[PDB]
Amino acid sequence: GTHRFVQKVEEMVQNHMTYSLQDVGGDANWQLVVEEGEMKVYRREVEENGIVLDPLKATHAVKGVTGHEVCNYFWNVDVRNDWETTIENFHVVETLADNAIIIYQTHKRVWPASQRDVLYLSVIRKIPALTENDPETWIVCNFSVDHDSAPLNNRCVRAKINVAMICQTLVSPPEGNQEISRDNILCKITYVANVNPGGWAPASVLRAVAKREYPKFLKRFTSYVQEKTAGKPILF
Ligand SMILES: CCCCCCCCCCCCC(=O)N[C@@H](CO)C[C@@H](O)c1ccccc1
Repeated sequence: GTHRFVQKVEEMVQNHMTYSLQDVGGDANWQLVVEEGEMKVYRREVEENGIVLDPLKATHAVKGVTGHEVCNYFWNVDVRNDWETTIENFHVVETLADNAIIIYQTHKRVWPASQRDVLYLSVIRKIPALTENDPETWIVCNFSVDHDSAPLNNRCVRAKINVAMICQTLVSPPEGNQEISRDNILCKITYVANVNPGGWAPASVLRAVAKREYPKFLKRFTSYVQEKTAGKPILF
């Protein structure tokens, strides 16, 4: 890349690829808090200074869409308001490359506390597969950065995030005279979110909100990708 965040991007993508994909099923520091269909949501309970930082990991498997498609929809700001429900306002502060932008946004008061905002680089990348036996990996990383055109606000508490949507497409081609269809593909999703609320809120409540809001998002977002791609040629 050309832009000034290229090194930080790679580090984030590499850290997600080595640590965020790690298996969490039989990890005793992780608790399965939500299950529904192919969807599972785990959390690790962590606090620093009485502030709840609980890392969150969700895994999902969505029939009929590719990882490329799910990442595309996740990243594309032009469709954000079609699925995202926790945001008051947002805008793009800077475009760094074709695949990388910085975004400022304010969240609805889902917490018993002052309104939060967040300012983050949002980048979409493909990680090539080592062999053709393996899926390519598409990832969108959303992580907090600073920018001059969005200094600390005086009304909102500035949250800090490290988030990734990581997707791999499994294909199961049919045996006969038929071409691959969407009935023959399945997107495996790992979604990780590490959010620093930027100040105190009662923990019991933050965990309630996380338990409620992440699975809601993943269902509506994934369903929306299924809707928008249905009947359309497959983008691997
Ligand atoms: C900082 C105040 C956020 C309040 C918590 C709301 C739970 C969010 C569930 C859905 C996240 C969808 C989600 O990942 N949204 C992205 C597009 O808006 C930005 C994002 O990567 C982010 C993740 C977590 C918190 C804030 C932004």
